[PDB]
Amino acid sequence: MESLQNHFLIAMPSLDDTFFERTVIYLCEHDEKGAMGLVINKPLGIEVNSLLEQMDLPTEQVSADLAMGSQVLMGGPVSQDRGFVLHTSQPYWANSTELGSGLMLTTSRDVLTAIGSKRSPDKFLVALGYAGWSKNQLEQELADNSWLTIPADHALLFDINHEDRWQQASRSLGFEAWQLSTQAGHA
Repeated sequence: MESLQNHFLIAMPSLDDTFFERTVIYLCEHDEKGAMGLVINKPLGIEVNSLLEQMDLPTEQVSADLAMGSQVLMGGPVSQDRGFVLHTSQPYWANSTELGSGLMLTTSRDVLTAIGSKRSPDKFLVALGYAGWSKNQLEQELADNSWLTIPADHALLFDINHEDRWQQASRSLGFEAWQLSTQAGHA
């Protein structure tokens, strides 16, 4: 199981008195020796004001066409200007991406203006930024040290409420399949 990305990190509450360690973190990127991911500890609210501050600067973002926010999720302090938004699987919409079949990934901008006109698939969440693993790139050793690694599921990610997600994930079963290896185009 010594390969990060496309699965959750389960960390027992041995690391307490701090809100950044432990808990369930989902790694989406694969940086060879490391892997970038987003912490889905607990639903918190990053006010829309902070997004307004960001979108206000028309350099590499643009479009502050969003209506409201108040409770935006943060997956970490770095790349708070972007991150990645999750919704159920839909082969439509400008920004969608899925490895299997269950959900879709969207960039945190065009989805904000979509929030301006409330028309949801069924459920989704908006998270900005991710874990500062970029500075680490040592996730390999973290896996064998103490943290548990279990494969990611589309329902386990999204649809399994809040708390029972941990329970079911801790039960788990197994999965071993990597059918993806392509990178084309220069942009």
